Amino acid sequence: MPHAFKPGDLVFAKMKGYPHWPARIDDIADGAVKPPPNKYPIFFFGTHETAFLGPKDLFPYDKSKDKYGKPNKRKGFNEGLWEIQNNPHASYS
Ligand SMILES: CC(C)N1CCC[C@@H](CO)C1
Repeated sequence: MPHAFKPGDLVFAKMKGYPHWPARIDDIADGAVKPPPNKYPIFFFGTHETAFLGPKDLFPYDKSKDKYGKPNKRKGFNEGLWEIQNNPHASYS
């Protein structure tokens, strides 16, 4: 059975106005800004942006890749598909 989200989990993350996007739950570095209550720091592959999202917008990658893991015209998306498949746990700083 599923557990709660934890750092390192791979997802497609949904934001208003954008396709379900390859992403990971990030850790929060010591001394870094913490997310709001009940939100997770989501790092978006390809764009390398961070937003804070709750579980309703987080789809586990294994379950969802057949639906959401196809190329998209949007900036950064296809780079992000490579990242989540090929090196999802690397530093992209
Ligand atoms: C869809 C995704 C790559 N972006 C676009 C909006 C900003 C970013 C994180 O704040 C999420």
